[PDB]
Amino acid sequence: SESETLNPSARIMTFYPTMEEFRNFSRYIAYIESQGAHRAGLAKVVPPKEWKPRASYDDIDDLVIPAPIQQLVTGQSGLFTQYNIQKKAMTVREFRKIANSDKYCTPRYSEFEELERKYWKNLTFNPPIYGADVNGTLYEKHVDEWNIGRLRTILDLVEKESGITIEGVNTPYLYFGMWKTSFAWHTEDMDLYSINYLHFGEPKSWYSVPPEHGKRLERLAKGFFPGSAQSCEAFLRHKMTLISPLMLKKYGIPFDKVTQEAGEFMITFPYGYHAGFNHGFNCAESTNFATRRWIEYGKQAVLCSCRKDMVKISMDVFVRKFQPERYKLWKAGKDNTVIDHTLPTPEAAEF
Ligand code: NI
Ligand code: NI
Ligand code: NI
Ligand SMILES: [Zn+2]
Repeated sequence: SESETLNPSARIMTFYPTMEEFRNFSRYIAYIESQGAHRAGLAKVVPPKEWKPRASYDDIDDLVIPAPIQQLVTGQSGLFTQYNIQKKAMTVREFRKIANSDKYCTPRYSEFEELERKYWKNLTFNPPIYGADVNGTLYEKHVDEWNIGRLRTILDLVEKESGITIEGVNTPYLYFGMWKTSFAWHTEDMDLYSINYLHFGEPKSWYSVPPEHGKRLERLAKGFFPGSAQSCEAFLRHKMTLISPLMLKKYGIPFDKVTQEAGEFMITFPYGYHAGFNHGFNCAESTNFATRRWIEYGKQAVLCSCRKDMVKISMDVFVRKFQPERYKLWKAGKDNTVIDHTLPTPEAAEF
């Protein structure tokens, strides 16, 4: 098929839009899907050199991180579970001082591959603190291109129709990283897209599994964490499960890796599992968004059943507006639509 022939290896693509292509966010997402980018589950977008979301970051030392998290990781042989210990609130200044202190700072290395090895060898030692899930934005108010606080996708129909805001989902979160802080394997809530911008600092490294092969990763995880799988139908949404690339290779789980540098965007795609770690002191901004293609994913998303993860978006408004011919069938539990993960979103048609 046409869609199966684009990005058949499902490798992470990188894009360098001109400023004109960059100005319309939804349109460029459809463009990159027209090139097959979504099949990897993760794409890099390098914005125009001339583009900046903020003039400088010297004025945020006193910004409050209300709920920094000490990440205690337990496990062996490439399989781990991360436990969160909430610490007292601290300022960015205080967090940076700890991040760069001898106790916590990035180790010496040459090739990225050496640091990656250090991460997987040491992630259960000297537990770091992640300044995670901070409500806010570092964008200056007048930036209209790729502004994470107002992307103007159809996800906006949630708030527009019901008034409902979901922090970190249709509002932005900031993430202040230090060396060895991690994000465990997950797809987004409701299997949405996400956008992730690295404002400043040391890199953030990513792993991704193609959406068309996500079930393979799920089978592995349920097998190796049989307890969790008994207790929750979607325990990866707890964002506690870490799995090394050597473990993925040993069991034939397809994946790709990429390192995100300061001033680059990463896009995750519906049902794209991703995980990664920070190289050192840094700050990223993230939120979710949608396209028309997402609607079927939202209908079919398998949600956390154990109440640990509470985020649930009502799909009824999307099905009525965009799938009127299937609405009554869907309400009756008889909509057997199957997702073809290779297809690009319909807005991509013009390309
Ligand atoms: Ni394949
Ligand atoms: Ni994510
Ligand atoms: Ni297979
Ligand atoms: Zn659960």
